Amino acid sequence: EGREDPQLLVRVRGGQLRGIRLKAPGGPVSAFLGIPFAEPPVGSRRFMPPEPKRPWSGVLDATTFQNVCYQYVDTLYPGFEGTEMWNPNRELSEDCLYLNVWTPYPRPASPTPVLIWIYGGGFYSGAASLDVYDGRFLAQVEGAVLVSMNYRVGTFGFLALPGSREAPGNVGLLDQRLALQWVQENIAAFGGDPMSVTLFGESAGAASVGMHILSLPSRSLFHRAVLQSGTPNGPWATVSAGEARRRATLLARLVGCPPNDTELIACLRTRPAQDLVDHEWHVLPQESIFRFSFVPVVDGDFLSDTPEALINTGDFQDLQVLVGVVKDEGSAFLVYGVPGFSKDNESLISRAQFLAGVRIGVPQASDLAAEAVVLHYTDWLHPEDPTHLRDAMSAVVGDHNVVCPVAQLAGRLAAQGARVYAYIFEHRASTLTWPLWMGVPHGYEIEFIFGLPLDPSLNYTTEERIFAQRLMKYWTNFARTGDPNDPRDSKSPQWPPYTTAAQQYVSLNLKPLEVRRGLRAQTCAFWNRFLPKLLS
Amino acid sequence: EDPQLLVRVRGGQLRGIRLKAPGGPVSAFLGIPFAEPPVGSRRFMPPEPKRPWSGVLDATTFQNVCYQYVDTLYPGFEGTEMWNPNRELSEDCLYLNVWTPYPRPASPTPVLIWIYGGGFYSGAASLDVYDGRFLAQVEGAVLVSMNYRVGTFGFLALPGSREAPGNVGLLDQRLALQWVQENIAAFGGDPMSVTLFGESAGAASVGMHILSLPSRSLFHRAVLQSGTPNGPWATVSAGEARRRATLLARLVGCPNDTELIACLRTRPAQDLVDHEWHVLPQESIFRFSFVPVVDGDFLSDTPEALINTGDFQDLQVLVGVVKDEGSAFLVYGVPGFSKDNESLISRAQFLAGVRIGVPQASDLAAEAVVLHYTDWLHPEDPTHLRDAMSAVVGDHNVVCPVAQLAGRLAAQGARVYAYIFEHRASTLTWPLWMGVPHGYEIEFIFGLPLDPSLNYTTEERIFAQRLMKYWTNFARTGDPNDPRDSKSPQWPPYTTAAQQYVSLNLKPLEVRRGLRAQTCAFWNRFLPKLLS
Ligand SMILES: Nc1ccc2c(c1)c(-c1ccccc1)[n+](CCCCCCc1cn(CCNc3c4c(nc5ccccc35)CCCC4)nn1)c1cc(N)ccc21
Ligand SMILES: Nc1ccc2c(c1)c(-c1ccccc1)[n+](CCCCCCc1cn(CCNc3c4c(nc5ccccc35)CCCC4)nn1)c1cc(N)ccc21
Repeated sequence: EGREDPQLLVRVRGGQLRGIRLKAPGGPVSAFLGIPFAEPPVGSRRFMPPEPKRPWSGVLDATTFQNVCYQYVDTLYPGFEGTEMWNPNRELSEDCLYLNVWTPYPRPASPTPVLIWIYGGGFYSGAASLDVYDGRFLAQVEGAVLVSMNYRVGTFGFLALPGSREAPGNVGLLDQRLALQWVQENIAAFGGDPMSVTLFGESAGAASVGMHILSLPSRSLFHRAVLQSGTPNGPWATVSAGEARRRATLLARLVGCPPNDTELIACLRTRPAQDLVDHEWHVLPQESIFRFSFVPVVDGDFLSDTPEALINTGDFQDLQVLVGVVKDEGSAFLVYGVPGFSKDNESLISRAQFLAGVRIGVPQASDLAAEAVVLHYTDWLHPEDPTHLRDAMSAVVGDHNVVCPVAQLAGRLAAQGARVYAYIFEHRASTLTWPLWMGVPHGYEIEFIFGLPLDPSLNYTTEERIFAQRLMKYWTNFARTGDPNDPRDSKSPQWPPYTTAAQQYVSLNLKPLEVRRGLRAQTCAFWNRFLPKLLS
Repeated sequence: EDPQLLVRVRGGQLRGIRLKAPGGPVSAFLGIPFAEPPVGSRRFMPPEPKRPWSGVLDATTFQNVCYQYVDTLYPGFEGTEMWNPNRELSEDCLYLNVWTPYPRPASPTPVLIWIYGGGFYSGAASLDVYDGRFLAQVEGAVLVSMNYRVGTFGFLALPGSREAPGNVGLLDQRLALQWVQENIAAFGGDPMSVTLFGESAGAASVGMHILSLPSRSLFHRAVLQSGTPNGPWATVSAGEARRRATLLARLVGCPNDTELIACLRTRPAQDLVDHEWHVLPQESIFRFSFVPVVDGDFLSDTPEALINTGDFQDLQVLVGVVKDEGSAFLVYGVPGFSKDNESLISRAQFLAGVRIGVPQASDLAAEAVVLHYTDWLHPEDPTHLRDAMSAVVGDHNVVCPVAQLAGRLAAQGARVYAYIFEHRASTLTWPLWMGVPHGYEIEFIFGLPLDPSLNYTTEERIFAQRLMKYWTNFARTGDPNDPRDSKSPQWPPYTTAAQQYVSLNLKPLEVRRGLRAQTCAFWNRFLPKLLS
């Protein structure tokens, strides 16, 4: 240091860091990007839990995002903003276990509440460097400290041969936990309050947040949680030890590693990263959508039991949670598998195409259950309307994978001590490039919660700017206090907790808050109470 | 002697009685024999035509009510007794009543033939609510109604036997229908324009006549109010009918078909009635011991099958339901339900009543019903659970079978008009929570509110006049709409595409779509897959 900016030099337990002074619309912020929190999980260390990062010497440059964990890059629609905005924005490498911190500039006087973001991507994709996860607006506007970490995805993160030592499973979650430990020891260097850490995340990230709520060593690492369009319970976020075993073994076969677990994992470790990616979809048991090959396994360790059992019997008094869904959870999933669906036409389907989709949307379902789904979603006045069928198929996927799982997470949590706040996000970005029929797709609240509309250069409407400010007040009010409502405010409609008695939740859109009752109450009774029994 | 009151039917001469109706005199011919009394050796057998008589037969009063169980759940209560026999009980009961205008119509008039209900165990054409005078006087109709055997006497079957072949109560009705063809002309009635109408078990009978080829040449149009030949209660199979008869016979100490039937014939009628309730296979409501049987004769195949494959092109049908088909049945065996309180039930009591209301339901199937009918916002609210139990019973037994029948007839070329009846009679003595219970549209169709001595409101007098117009317009032309009155709005036909039906209430007609579609899809399409 000679002439460096005094506000950008900070020490953490691993050594010295140099951050960068970033411009936000309303002023500067400090970012420390690419801070290593683990030893690169490379070589003999692929599939293994992560080890703490060994201290370095000199000043580590933390001015730019680090590598993205090895993943499948989407190619369904080349050039298309709608998919590319989720694609990796840095080089892919197994050396990817880094985290990012944004804090006010100058760093705040007294300790600030900390928000830790966990990206989604079905446990097979995503990076904390994506433009929609930019911590600068929350940091600058709400005075918050914001952290996001990379964690291994796909085979690299979740390939398990359960009961073995060399590939125990759940190591992606263990990267996330390591980063939470890192925040406990280090966040105070940045002015963050380690005693007020809220986890938030979306899709698979939300599932992860809930898995930290259900895993005891994670509990002392955070104090509150927000789950956006995802849950640990439900059909896609976990697998039995058996199923994960079948998958690893199948993948092994596929890459030339025939099966003892040591021989097998070793052979997999000699395989090139890309080979594993190039083969990971092939191990899924059925033609299906909203199913991912390598996901958290119920190992009897990180997850002592299935998320369903753990939410049915855990005590949560104790715990404050904000949960919700977007209007159209299913729609955008339809174009990755259901015949008849495309982003480039209005996706009007036949009744045949619907029955056919239901079997892919609900792959575990017998003929009888498939009929039950179809019968429940048919509009009997117009059982042939292409437009209604299209919307039903979207609803089936949304309801089965997100809405109804969230619906019970909120149900069981509230009944067992938790203060729960629930929402449905109903605003379609004016700037969306997916077709109008898709409505408000899975993923499209994120840019509003992070404050992107406030970037004048991004072409959001004025209404949208104000809407994002509101939502940022909601999230950080929740982080700061466990109540998304503003104490200094006077109704200005209140966000009431979700209870089992009242089942209250709010609409999030451009209009002031509207309180509604019951998240798809009838329809979720179908998925959560009836359907299970049509497997039993 | 009044020449108007003298008629020559094929069996000989009759004397009727001139009755007083609000707006003018009507001629009535009550208690006309149409069959040989089905007594002694004729018990359980097809009726035979009545033998000619000498002189002038006195047809001025109602005849005996066919032998049946008499209700005593609430002795003295108008709400139950109004359905009870209002004449002496006898196996000698095959008589019919005719009302016509006075004077006898100048030209041939449309004929309505009423078939009463009462679960094939009860009923009589003589009940005040089936009084044909108002329709006769006001709409100029010729209205006929017949007694038919009920319970063991009408429906005890040992299928395949010569002696007790089953469905004889149906054959009674058919004999009455044949009697109308041969004789009604003499009363100024038009035999080429006969409309059958009937409610509850009466409705299923009409349904059965639609589905039986010999009955088809005896009428031209049909009205089924709150009942259908398909559904869980209106038919039994040959195997099950035989089981019940056999069991009943055992129960009265009757030890080969011929032998068994001979002994049953030697039995006082009240013995058979004493033991009829005891042959039902389960604790249940809306199931009746002795009902028509799928015989391969009168019914060539199950109604479900018959409606499925039949050709119903030139056929006009009027079908409908009341708002609260299920409520009144709940007090007849579902724990927690009483007429003398608001009947608010617990969830446990709901699951329990579902097993009684849907006696065939497996553990999983009942939970399906329970899960579909719960208010998930509500979901332990006693008012709801009570209403839902009423809804389960109505839907399962009437509404959804109606919806199913309306659907197949329309699809197969019939012309269908449908309604839901939503007005609760002001005179009703059943509790408010029962709403508009099974059976309580009849007084309106028959025009009873027009009798000022009955204390109906003025609104009701006007309402009943409208219904009388709908039904008799329907009888005259196959279309219930007033064919010279403009602005209405019009009662549109039921079609499978649009599914249009109307509400009959104090307000002017309102057209709705789907009766009552999500729920009937449940009953008609899902539940059956949960049996097989
Ligand atoms: N031919 C191949 C080869 C390999 C794979 C294939 C296909 C596919 C696939 C592509 C098109 C059609 C069918 C199948 N896939 C993709 C199937 C699953 C894709 C789901 C895409 C999706 C759609 N949405 C909703 C819309 N919003 C998002 C997305 C995406 N990511 C995110 C991340 C967080 C929140 C939202 C969001 C990415 C894509 C587009 C929209 N989320 N995720 C692969 C997947 C693997 N794990 C491994 C290999 C391959
Ligand atoms: N211990 C015994 C012995 C014999 C019988 C018993 C009980 C009962 C019974 C009474 C009370 C509670 C449980 C059982 N029952 C009664 C079971 C059948 C009761 C049906 C009641 C009912 C209710 N509704 C709806 C309301 N409106 C009506 C009625 C009644 N009839 C009609 C006829 C046409 C249209 C409407 C209508 C008669 C009763 C009350 C209301 N219709 N029918 C008997 C029946 C048999 N088939 C044979 C024997 C006996």
